[PDB]
Amino acid sequence: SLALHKVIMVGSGGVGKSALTLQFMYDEFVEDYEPTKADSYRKKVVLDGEEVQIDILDTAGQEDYAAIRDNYFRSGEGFLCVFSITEMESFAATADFREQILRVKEDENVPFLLVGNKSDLEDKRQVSVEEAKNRADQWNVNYVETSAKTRANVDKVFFDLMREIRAR
Ligand SMILES: Nc1nc2c(ncn2[C@@H]2O[C@H](COP(=O)(O)OP(=O)(O)O)[C@@H](O)[C@H]2O)c(=O)[nH]1
Ligand SMILES: [Mg+2]
Repeated sequence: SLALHKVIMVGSGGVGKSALTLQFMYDEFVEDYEPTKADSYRKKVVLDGEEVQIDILDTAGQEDYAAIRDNYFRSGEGFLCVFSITEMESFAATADFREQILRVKEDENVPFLLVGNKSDLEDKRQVSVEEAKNRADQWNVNYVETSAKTRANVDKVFFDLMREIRAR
């Protein structure tokens, strides 16, 4: 039987959670994907020679019922905490999600990657690579910049996260 890995996408609105999920899943950039939809996706992928299945839960703010949210988080094995390099407030918001995840999983070593998305909009960058890295260092997690549009580092973030999961 193939090993199953559960990944959870978290972050504020419009940072690219759905766009990253769909690029990785179906290899296509889907613009204006319905913002209030939360859904799960699964498929087989090859990680370092081994065939495994990845399950991705794409969350949305609309679903704010505590019991439901906490259940989704407790079921996740790794998290991609996404923000938009073009929105300073989304970067600041990452602290909020980090707090909720730590509250529910009580594990400061839980597989977690800080993801700065929309790297293709460099000319609108409001968050420098320096400040993002400093924060990542403080939480002892790695930082990766992606673009759901050009697909830069998209496979890398999911793959790197699965590797951390594989080691815990
Ligand atoms: N240029 C650019 N736009 C992006 C990127 N990722 C998402 N977007 C756009 O940002 C908007 C919000 O994306 P969405 O995936 O719905 O964000 P979510 O609310 O986090 O699920 C959509 O209009 C996307 O087409 C990216 O990497 N580059
Ligand atoms: Mg979405």
